[PDB]
Amino acid sequence: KRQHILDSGFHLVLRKGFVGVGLQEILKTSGVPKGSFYHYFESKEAFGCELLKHYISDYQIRLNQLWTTETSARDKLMNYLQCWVKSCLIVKMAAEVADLSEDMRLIMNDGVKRLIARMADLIRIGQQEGSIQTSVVPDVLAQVIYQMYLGAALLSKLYKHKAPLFQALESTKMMLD
Amino acid sequence: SEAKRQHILDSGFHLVLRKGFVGVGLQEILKTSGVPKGSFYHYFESKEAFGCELLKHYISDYQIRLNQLWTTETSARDKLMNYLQCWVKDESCLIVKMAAEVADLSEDMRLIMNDGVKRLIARMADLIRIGQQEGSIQTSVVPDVLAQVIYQMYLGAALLSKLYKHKAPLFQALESTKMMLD
Repeated sequence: KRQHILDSGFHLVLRKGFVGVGLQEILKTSGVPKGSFYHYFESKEAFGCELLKHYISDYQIRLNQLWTTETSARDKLMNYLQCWVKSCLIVKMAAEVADLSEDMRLIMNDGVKRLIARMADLIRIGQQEGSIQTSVVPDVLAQVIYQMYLGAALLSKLYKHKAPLFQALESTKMMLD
Repeated sequence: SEAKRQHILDSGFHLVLRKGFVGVGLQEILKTSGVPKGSFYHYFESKEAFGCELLKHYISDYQIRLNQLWTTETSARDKLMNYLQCWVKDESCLIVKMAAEVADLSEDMRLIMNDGVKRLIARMADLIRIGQQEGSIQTSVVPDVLAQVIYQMYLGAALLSKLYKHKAPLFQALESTKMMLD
């Protein structure tokens, strides 16, 4: 199976990144023999493209689970942000950008922008309902929140604990007011 | 001698912005610097000693560069917008790189880096508080929170800027840091 190659591949890029890992290593961790890679996939690069589309699609599914719900924009947003506390991928991919192909880098870039855009739509609905009581423009707040969390996550990784991200949830409560 | 030592560190430093630390061998490091191995080993006993000295030298120069930027006779606020504006001109890659490969970093190097970053947030903190004392920073948000917020948002903006390959996100962080100080 082809999903078992993708899945085994996904767990390796989580640990090792995309560039640094060769086509050899992906074959052993999945068990599957070496001739069989090119049955399922045209190349390392078409494989990468397919992981990321799958990562992106699965991400939009989690999002919909999380935000097609009976609660208020603010709660949806806090729900989502809380899930960061329990993407080290954006870091690894940002850490390797020079070596990413354009096609892959553009996928990720489009993904992130759809993400920020949807956070903003939810800030707007929020401000509309009256659950988010700040006046700052959605497209701006979305970005501040998102950038804050990527930075908190970088420092959590580095520090080997989550105090940055716990501060980031506290600070969000203040900004939504 | 001391200038040679510095050359080697500066060679190494460039290498590490491009390729990280754990990824590289001494060979690339020797090739980059132009120094024979026997020589390099007079200065540093191992790839690891050298990594520790590289980060220390980085932090040491960073704080000297902060001492300059911030001992003029301007506002706390303007001092802080200055620094940040410098962030935006093109450091943040080093934290992104090293965060990326944190699983393979020696504890020694991780501790040195961690403490550097903790000190920087605390200098920003000191400066936000000085600015609130004088009335140049009108926000009431406590300094220790605001310095984290600001520093976290800039790292995440630096990360997206690499992903997008232009600095739109860092430009917005700049414009946003002004709302937050008022």
